[PDB]
Amino acid sequence: DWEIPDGQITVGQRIGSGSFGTVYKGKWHGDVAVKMLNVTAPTPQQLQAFKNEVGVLRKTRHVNILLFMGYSTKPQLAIVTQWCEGSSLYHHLHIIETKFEMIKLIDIARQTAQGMDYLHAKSIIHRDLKSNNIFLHEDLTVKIGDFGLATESILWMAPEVIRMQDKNPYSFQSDVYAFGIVLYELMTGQLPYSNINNRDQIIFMVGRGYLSPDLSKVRSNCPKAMKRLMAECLKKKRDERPLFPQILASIELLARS
Amino acid sequence: DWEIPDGQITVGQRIGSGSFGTVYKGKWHGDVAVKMLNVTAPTPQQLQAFKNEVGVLRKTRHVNILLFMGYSTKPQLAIVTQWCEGSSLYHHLHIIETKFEMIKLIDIARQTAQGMDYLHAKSIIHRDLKSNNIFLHEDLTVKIGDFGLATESILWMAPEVIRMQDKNPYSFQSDVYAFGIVLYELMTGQLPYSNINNRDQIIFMVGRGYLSPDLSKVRSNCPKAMKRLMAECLKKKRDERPLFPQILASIELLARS
Ligand SMILES: OCCn1cc(-c2ccc3c(c2)CC/C3=N\O)c(-c2ccncc2)n1
Ligand SMILES: OCCn1cc(-c2ccc3c(c2)CC/C3=N\O)c(-c2ccncc2)n1
Ligand SMILES: [Cl-]
Repeated sequence: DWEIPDGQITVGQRIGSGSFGTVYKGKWHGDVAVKMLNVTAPTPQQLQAFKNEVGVLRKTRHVNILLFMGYSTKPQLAIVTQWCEGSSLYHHLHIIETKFEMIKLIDIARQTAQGMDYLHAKSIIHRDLKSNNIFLHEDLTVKIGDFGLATESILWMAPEVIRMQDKNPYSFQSDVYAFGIVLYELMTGQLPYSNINNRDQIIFMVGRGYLSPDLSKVRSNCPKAMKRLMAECLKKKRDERPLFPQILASIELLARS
Repeated sequence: DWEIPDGQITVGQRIGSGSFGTVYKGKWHGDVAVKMLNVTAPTPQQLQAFKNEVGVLRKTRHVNILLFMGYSTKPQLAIVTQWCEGSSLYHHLHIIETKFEMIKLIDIARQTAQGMDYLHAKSIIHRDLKSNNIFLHEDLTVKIGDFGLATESILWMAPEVIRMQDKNPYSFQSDVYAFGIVLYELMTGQLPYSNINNRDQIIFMVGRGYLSPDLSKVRSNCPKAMKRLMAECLKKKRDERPLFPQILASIELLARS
């Protein structure tokens, strides 16, 4: 059992926000990230969202999934994980403009695919894969986190997820789409749709297939096979998109170069 | 459930000989380490050993503990952990004589201690802590492995363990003593009793109180507080040995210098 008795966890600095709560740097047998819900009266919807996340996290054990360490129910609801020093991929690529070399980029892509595979093989769909939830531990190791919207943001959401025509538009291919946006971030160093200033228009056009990411913006030393892989993972039609084994095989084969 | 379904684990080249099994490099959602029972049919004592080890590992979720990924029963009894890219601490210190700076040595000491502290707070006694079950990984991160003898190699063995003339000869302090030997290795670059070439005699003389590690052999840049800490962790009477929270407090303090 993974309940952590109160009084053990030391909450320090507020780092930011997560899915269903607030992120703090903490102390519990060392540094730990803590996502905590600042709420005196935890509504039953909240409990559920919490129960589910914990439930999913217990089922994960892999270097590329942010290591779940336990949970707390008092004084508030909390999830505890390993601390990753470094920052999110979003932070590296778009805030402090870190310039990685291509080999490092592909490695980030491989690792990111490595963990997504694990997740799916364990019949888990993330539903919220983006460069913010990918944490770059010691600037070497990839850690996918935030399994709040998980089940067993606009730019990374596939067209079918935007339309919400189906009952449940999420699938393994929806995460694949998201991951392809990550490859786009990796290889362009940029955010898609940067020449559009209007969120609504983006949402509407992606949903209708009018809009798609401009792959001509990749670095000149991005392998052709990697642009191809991007475009497979980015296909507007769900069933035309690769699954992670194929994606992995692809990147690993691309790697020798 | 952590039972890996038959087939998925691919075993590669043999790495060395672990505890109650053999260790191979592997593949199962990325590189992994595999410890497998290199036998055909298991004696029912070999079998509950495996059970127990899996029972301890599935209670470990911490960055300084080698990450359990799963177990298999078919083909054979096997344990899957994360693969660590570096090597054993042992290997660095006494084979390739890696020249770490003090800061890094102290860091390794803290991490190792951080891990040992995690265990003991969950009532786990390792019983085989040596620099060979300390795997470095991206050379910054420490991973304590091999829970073959874990419950709830003589150079790291406390004198009361050597004698086997008590209740439970093993204790938190038996572990603390073994950790003291690791500090020694960090601070000397070498094993204790290196000028003695007979295993039986060392057993006899540590058991009797005739032999103890020579602390004059430490670095000149080794802080007095580490030497002093080492000598408390190495005290023959176990009730005079600090526990890990104190050990941590000591190291974090002298690390602020
Ligand atoms: O990206 C915005 C800033 N930021 C958010 C987090 C974060 C996000 C989600 C979750 C946790 C931490 C912990 C548990 C969790 N979800 O369950 C982190 C972080 C993650 C790992 N180590 C250090 C910091 N940084
Ligand atoms: O020290 C002897 C050489 N050596 C032994 C192991 C090892 C030892 C025990 C166990 C595992 C691997 C996996 C399962 C286990 N115990 O349950 C390793 C190793 C560990 C992690 N990554 C790479 C290599 N090197
Ligand atoms: Cl790690």
